[PDB]
Amino acid sequence: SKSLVDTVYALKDEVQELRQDNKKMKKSLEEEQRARKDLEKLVRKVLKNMND
Amino acid sequence: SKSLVDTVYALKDEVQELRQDNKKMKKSLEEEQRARKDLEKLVRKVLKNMND
Amino acid sequence: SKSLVDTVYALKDEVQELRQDNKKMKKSLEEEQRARKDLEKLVRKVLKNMND
Repeated sequence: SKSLVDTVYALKDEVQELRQDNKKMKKSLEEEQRARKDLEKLVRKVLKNMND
Repeated sequence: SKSLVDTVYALKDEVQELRQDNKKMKKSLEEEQRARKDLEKLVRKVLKNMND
Repeated sequence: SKSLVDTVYALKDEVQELRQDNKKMKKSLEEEQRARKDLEKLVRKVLKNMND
């Protein structure tokens, strides 16, 4: 059925673009962890400049 | 087909609520970046209070 | 229809594994907030060691 088949492939589309966004979300969540882990280093270097 | 058509629209539902969650996830990931970028400022102000 | 029915359940699969990933993404986004909120504490303790 034309319309029945349409909506499904319309959905395969929508779902594909969703995988896409996870991909990059997973990606920049992971950049954020790294950005802040580096911040702890800096902060820890500070603390071991006071009580040294 | 009743059940065949049901599951598809059942899926259109499920997929719509997924776009929704990306939306807000994208959203609070973005709030987190900002929250921590502000933290670097603070930390950097600290470092340029020691070696000034 | 065999193939028509296949792609739909093929899609129910794909969509289920997507909910899964949100679940854990929501999860580690939330771990990240906590990890950095703790960092502010540390940083704030620093600032209230200088101007005390």
